[PDB]
Amino acid sequence: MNYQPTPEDRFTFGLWTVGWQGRDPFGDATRRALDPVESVRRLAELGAHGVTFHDDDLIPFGSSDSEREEHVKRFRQALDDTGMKVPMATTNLFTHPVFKDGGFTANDRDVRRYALRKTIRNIDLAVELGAETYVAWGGREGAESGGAKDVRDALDRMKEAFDLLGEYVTSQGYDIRFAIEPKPNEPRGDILLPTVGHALAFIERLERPELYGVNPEVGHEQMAGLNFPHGIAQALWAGKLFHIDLNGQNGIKYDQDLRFGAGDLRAAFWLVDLLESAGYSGPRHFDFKPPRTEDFDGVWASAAGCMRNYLILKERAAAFRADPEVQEALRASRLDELARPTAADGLQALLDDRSAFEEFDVDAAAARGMAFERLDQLAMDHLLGARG
Amino acid sequence: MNYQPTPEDRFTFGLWTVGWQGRDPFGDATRRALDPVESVRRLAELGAHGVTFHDDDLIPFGSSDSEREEHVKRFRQALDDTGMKVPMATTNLFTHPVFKDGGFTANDRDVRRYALRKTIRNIDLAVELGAETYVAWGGREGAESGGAKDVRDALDRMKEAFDLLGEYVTSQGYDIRFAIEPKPNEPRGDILLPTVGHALAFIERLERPELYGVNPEVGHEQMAGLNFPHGIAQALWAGKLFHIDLNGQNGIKYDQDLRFGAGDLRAAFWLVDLLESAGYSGPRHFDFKPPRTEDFDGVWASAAGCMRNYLILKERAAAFRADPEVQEALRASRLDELARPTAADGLQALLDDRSAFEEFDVDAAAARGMAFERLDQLAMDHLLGARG
Amino acid sequence: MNYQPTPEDRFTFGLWTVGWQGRDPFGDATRRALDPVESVRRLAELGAHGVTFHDDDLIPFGSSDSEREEHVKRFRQALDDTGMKVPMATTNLFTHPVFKDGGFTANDRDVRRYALRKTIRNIDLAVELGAETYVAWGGREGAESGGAKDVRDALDRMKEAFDLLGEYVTSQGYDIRFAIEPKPNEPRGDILLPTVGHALAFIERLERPELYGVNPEVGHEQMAGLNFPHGIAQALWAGKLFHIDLNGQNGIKYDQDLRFGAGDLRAAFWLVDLLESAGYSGPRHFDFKPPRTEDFDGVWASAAGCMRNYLILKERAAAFRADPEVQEALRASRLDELARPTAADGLQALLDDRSAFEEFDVDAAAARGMAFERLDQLAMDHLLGARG
Amino acid sequence: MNYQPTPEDRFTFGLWTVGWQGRDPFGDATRRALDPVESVRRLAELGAHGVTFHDDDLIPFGSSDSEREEHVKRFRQALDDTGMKVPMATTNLFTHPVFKDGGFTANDRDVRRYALRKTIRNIDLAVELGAETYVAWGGREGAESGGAKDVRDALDRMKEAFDLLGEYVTSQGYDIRFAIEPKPNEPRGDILLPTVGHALAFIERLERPELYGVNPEVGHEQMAGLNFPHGIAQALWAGKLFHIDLNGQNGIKYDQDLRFGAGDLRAAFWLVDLLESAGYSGPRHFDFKPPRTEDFDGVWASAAGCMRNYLILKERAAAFRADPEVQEALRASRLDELARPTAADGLQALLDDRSAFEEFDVDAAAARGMAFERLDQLAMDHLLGARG
Ligand SMILES: OC[C@@]1(O)OC[C@H](O)[C@@H]1O
Ligand SMILES: OC[C@@]1(O)OC[C@H](O)[C@@H]1O
Ligand SMILES: OC[C@@]1(O)OC[C@H](O)[C@@H]1O
Ligand SMILES: OC[C@@]1(O)OC[C@H](O)[C@@H]1O
Ligand SMILES: [Mg+2]
Ligand SMILES: [Mg+2]
Ligand SMILES: [Mg+2]
Ligand SMILES: [Mg+2]
Ligand SMILES: [Mg+2]
Ligand SMILES: [Mg+2]
Ligand SMILES: [Mg+2]
Ligand SMILES: [Mg+2]
Repeated sequence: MNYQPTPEDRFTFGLWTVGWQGRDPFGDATRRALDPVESVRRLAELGAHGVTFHDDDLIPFGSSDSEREEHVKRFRQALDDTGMKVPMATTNLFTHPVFKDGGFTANDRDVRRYALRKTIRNIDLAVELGAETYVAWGGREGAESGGAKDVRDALDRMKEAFDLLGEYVTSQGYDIRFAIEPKPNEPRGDILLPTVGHALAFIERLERPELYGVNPEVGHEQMAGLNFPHGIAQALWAGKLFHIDLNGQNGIKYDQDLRFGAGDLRAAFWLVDLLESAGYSGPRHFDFKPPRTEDFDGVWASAAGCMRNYLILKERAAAFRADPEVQEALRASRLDELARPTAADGLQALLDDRSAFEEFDVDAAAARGMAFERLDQLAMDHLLGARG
Repeated sequence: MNYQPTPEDRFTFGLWTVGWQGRDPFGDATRRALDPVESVRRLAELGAHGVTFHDDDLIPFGSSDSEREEHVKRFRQALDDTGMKVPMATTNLFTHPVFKDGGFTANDRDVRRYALRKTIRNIDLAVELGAETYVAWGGREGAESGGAKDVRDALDRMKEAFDLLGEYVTSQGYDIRFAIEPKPNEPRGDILLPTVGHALAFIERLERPELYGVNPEVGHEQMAGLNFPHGIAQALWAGKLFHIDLNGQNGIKYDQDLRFGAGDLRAAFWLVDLLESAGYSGPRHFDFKPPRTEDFDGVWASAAGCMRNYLILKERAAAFRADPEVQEALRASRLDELARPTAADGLQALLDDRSAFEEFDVDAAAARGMAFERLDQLAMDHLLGARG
Repeated sequence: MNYQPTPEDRFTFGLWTVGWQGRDPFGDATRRALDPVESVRRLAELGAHGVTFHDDDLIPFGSSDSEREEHVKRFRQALDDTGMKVPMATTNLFTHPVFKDGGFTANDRDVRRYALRKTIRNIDLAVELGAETYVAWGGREGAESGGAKDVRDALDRMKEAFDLLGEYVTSQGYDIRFAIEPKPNEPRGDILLPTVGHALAFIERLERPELYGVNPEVGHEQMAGLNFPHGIAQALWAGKLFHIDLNGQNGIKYDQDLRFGAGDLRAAFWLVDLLESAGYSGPRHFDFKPPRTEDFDGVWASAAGCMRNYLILKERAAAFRADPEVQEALRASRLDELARPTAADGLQALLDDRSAFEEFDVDAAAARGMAFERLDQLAMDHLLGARG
Repeated sequence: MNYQPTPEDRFTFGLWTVGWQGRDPFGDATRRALDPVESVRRLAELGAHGVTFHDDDLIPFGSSDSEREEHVKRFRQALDDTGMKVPMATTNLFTHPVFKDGGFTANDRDVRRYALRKTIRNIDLAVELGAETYVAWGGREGAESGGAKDVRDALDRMKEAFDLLGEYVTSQGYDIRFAIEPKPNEPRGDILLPTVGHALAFIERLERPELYGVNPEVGHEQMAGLNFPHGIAQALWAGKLFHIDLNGQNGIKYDQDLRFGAGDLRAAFWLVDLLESAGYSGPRHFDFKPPRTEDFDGVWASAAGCMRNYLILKERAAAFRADPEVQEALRASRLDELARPTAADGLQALLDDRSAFEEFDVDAAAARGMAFERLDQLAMDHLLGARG
């Protein structure tokens, strides 16, 4: 009935989101830069729980070790003044020209070593600030042409980089875990580990796989036309959903980073249903950009909308699942049977069961309707608040 | 100079490819059915190595155990008469109406048990015929709506099914391995395990993962806008490329199954370069459909073209890699450095190396061009046969 | 508050929609055929206004002239018994194998002449039944390969065909208009006139352009990733929206034909807002397929849902536009200024207006925010019924 | 045998192409700015015919009328020194923040008037420099959300703007024509007039349609998954191909602007075949970006490759069409029949021709194969230089 966020809703925002100045491939900035301190206070007033950062959002690139300490101390004061937390941090290995062919998988070996040292420096800072999750988006790991990158050698280099970071945090005794954020393309013509599946598969080849999970992003998987709730379910099934980036996207095109709820609204409904029913307990992090049409009042309006739309969808998904009429429809569509083992009786009892093959009435089974359209219209009526 | 296939090129075709009668969602068949025996002889004359089948391509559905033995015996005679092999087989768990909500992940438990028994029956037949690989394409495992399928429960059911098949073949002592073929959509609105990455990740959760790999298909990954040579490289890196389906696709749309070489021609070039340089030794299997515009002469013309275009691209990719001018360009673009470990000296020596951070000249590194456009035009000149 | 359709809502359905038996490229029919008479009565009971047909839906192909009259007479009795109307009809020039390379643009001239005679026969029948609109979907006009179709010659043939149909209806004195339905692909690899824009442009080259408009389909334009409300606005602007096909689609993939409201829900909201605010008065026609998972109860449930979701969205869009808070936000975002002429003062007064260039303060204009995010969240709150 | 361009090949480049500094949505510039004078001389040495510009590429924004004359005079000297021409020019109505909601269709009326005056100023300069074509790419005309733009009012404003520009050039007596360049998205979430078809349709509603054509761009239509040679054929058929932008694109994703020949190579082959067979006589203009991985030697290498790949494809397409074996295959596939009128005998003779319907043997027609696969493999062999 009310949709006001509280810090217990665990909503978080990156400094780079509300701080995006509006520069796009075809145009100049439309907004002035925001001081991180002002973003923290403004987000706290809207009901956020916390903020996240790349190293270069907080400390401008090339900063003297003394300008560094000043930047951190001011940030830390705003956090103390507001109650805001920093649950995640990440490294910028994509903006500076030295990263034009990648960080961890750049063809030049000296660049790969620099990327790792820049990363390690920021992990120390993240731990100091209490982050629990360290995200890695390899936005420049990839290629525009086929001969430029041997992908097996590049995966060797990627594995080597994450293995060294794992060695570092265990040797330091830090309680932080890594989350890889996949994206299929942009800014490289194809990016390595392009989807949640490719990232999950890669993690299983690392020396200490339990330290690594995924940070899927709504618009990223939709840039490949994939079903984001399905990919999150696979991640939850694997025990690897360590963090999540929420935003909106209208289909297969450039990464729009719209506010959450915009883009594919029904996919947002099913995503919230899944996160809340699985008991996901991490941050609900928004990685979005207020459109460059907006001034600063529109920036805060867009950020508030992220939170509002999550809380409306949560309410509607909870109402859906609690409705006795929906629970009966789920049984009518045999969702209860899907959850039962196919063959708990075992292989030999399955091979000897004539009711499973020799005497199975296929025509009778085929004729049973699944009743999925009635179930889906109940879900639509619940989403639109049109139940009677 | 010549592009004539021989059975040592290991080219294989499914019975359902040249046997496709032309029925599409909007139109009736344009060709009569082909007898499997005639396809085997015709393909042998074109230079193919072997054929593959679904159970229902070879033995019509509902066949009496005696009509079954007759169908197999005639097939076996054509194989003996021609020298053709059967390296792969698979199950049809998608055409009959009983599979309308899936085989292994159908919501109805009796259908899941039937799907497993239909599968086990055909694995026995495949082994008899000497297949080494058993493919599974879960074309109906998926959903058109969000509430119809709990994807975590469905992955539990999928895992249970593959685990039971693994138990079966090990208990029988068979030397056959499984290959999962991913597809993102069609005929379901979203299919589970939609890409090579999602399939690789799933395999790592099976009880005996060494028995399972992937069977990627060119057009399937391109239906998600992904780079097929990159996904095959990840599969090779994981040691899981057990089989491959070759065809062409023009972008993100329905699955066209064009002949190999059609669709994205440069991606075909880089795919052949990779398979030949990695020493892939399995079958080069074509899963394609001669367009329904064609009569039977056009069917055989289309099948021959599959093989011809593979052999032309092999020649051009070999010429590319053998060209001393290309080898120098690869060094100019530092492909040799990509293959060297980033930090064989180890974590502590990396942390103490001032040349990796405190004293790294980032501006000098950033200014080095990668020379990728010159390398890519050499690759284009080689593909087009325009070297001078 | 209630969402019950009445025939005054003008909802119509094709016989082929609820009558779809479930055959897809990978599977057999899951439902038995429906008699047209039974569909008319069932749709009338749900509150529909009318039905539409292809010639071959009503009269099976190759029917004797006497079996033809029997089929029509029974249909006509069901229409009289129910009050149902037939506002649109169309020709099937895509299912029979003779149309495998097209109807009006088939390379074989004898097929093009046959396609026109099959068409003319059905226009006479449509007029008899009182249809006002005759739709043409050239589903087989197109190509899978570049050399198979010279597109300039094919457009000449397409123009010739529509010009002859225009000559026919004017020479007969019939009051019927034509609507071309674009689709980008499927079942041909690329279809001619692939989008609403290409069809609008083509019409302007016909000899009697006032007889022709478009019949856009939601999922068709979304198969090219386009904004369907924007394309309908262009069609309305041109005075050419003669009919519309409503359904749902999840992105760029095969044509799903989901029920209306499914697929991209926010695009459905903006489409209904536009049709109702522009005063579109034609039929609201559903061209959809109940998924093949469903039995006949699910078919009728899916058809009812089409109508229900239109009436819910109509209510929400009307509430949006009537809200004084939204009307103020529209002014804040200068929608009122967009509707004023840029230069009613004329070219010379614009060239002499220093306030338009020499003395325009660009920095002050640039700094004004558009306030679009606040407006869009008001639209979201209205769609979800979350206004407070 | 040789692939060296000459200025008689009419190859042209925009100043912004080779001058692109490498700034993308995620990263800083990797190359220093180029002086226009140096680009003209470098392009002349590679064999180009001419260059094109936006006003702001040549004269930096806000320039004093005296700094303006200096910039133009230096440019004019480089043109005189090199023999280079300027066949096209265009306006930048997308980079400055004042254009964040559009130029001609911005909601603010004062911005629309400014956009027209900025445009008119540059048309005068273009004429002085001898351009024959004035391009308009409305990159900011569009929306990220549904309520922000009434598209009928925006098309009214767009029509008003182009009508005033037409009035201007006719009142001045200038011999210049306009070309509208469509793009479906990026940088706006959806752009108005998103495809060649929508632009062609819009032109027909202008007061003086003969002054306006299209400037299609390879990658733009492919961002909607459309067939670019088909859209160019429709433009040629309408008599509206006034200019063309050549580049490469790998599928539906952000606009990559790769060099021509990269991206979809077979579509490039069929495009060149069509332009050369239709006798297109305008500039072959490259609108591309050397990837930001490259230094200045890679920039010139990429530009040279544009020209080289056009000349290789021209040679291969000419060889295809001249091959007697291909000419026979075209007849076998009835391309000659496609070019004959369907019914030159007229409507009444068609209605009385029993051979067109009552006595047409549909089964015999249906059984004829189109032989398109053999024709397409001849085209593939010609493209790859594999004829024997
Ligand atoms: O770098 C981590 C990330 O989540 O922050 C923004 C960037 O686009 C990416 O998605
Ligand atoms: O069933 C296995 C498979 O490879 O055969 C054809 C089907 O489309 C699939 O791709
Ligand atoms: O034939 C006219 C039409 O509207 O009916 C169904 C077909 O798919 C098309 O969309
Ligand atoms: O502005 C005209 C244009 O052709 O120049 C570059 C821009 O992207 C557009 O395609
Ligand atoms: Mg993103
Ligand atoms: Mg992110
Ligand atoms: Mg396929
Ligand atoms: Mg396959
Ligand atoms: Mg459709
Ligand atoms: Mg339709
Ligand atoms: Mg472009
Ligand atoms: Mg352009």
